[PDB]
Amino acid sequence: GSSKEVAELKKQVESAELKNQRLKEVFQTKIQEFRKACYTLTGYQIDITTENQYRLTSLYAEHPGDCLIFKATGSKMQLLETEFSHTVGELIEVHLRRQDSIPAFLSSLTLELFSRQTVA
Amino acid sequence: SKEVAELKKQVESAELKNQRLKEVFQTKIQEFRKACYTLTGYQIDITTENQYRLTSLYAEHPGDCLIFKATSGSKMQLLETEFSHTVGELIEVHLRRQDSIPAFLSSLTLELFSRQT
Repeated sequence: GSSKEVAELKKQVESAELKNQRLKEVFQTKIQEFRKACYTLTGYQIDITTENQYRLTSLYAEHPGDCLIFKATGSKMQLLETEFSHTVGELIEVHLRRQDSIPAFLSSLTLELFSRQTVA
Repeated sequence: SKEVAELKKQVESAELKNQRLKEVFQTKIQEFRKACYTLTGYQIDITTENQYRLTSLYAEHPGDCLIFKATSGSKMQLLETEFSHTVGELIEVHLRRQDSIPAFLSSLTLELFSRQT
């Protein structure tokens, strides 16, 4: 049959599902806006990995795929090793380990990469 | 009659999900902002008229902040605050001469860190 009630319920379902999709979109948009502002201003694109780590990529990265990974231990972060991080052992020692400051470390790294970016 | 029951169930399930998603999206957005702060040393507030207020982890005085404005946005301009008026040299070196906000904010983070260090 062609129940009017059934047809209207289908429309209620469609509307409810669309509403949830809109909610997801607003969330994604908010995160992306924040990410874009952080990337533009600080020079780091901050992504969330499949394993709930944070993947940082520099605006001035030398090569495709160069990144740092940090994992929360949320107020505290620990660096995980990457191809790229093994190449910046000294910045890590000086700033991340010895000064005990992630911001000093990332700040120093941004300045070093920026310097490398303009070599010619 | 079965179908009526099923669709009703689907409506209720989607509404429940709506309420629960609102909750977890809200907390996640806050967690992301806080992570950016913990890592970069800047707390970013998104404000009206396409502006971003940034506060350093190493700010010396409550209220010290920087305000940036997007021309749309991609291109950012530093607006003036009482605090920006105290870092003229950093502005000159990294914004005027290098045109790099990331170099500016990175250098500022190291300067403020040195002031407590």
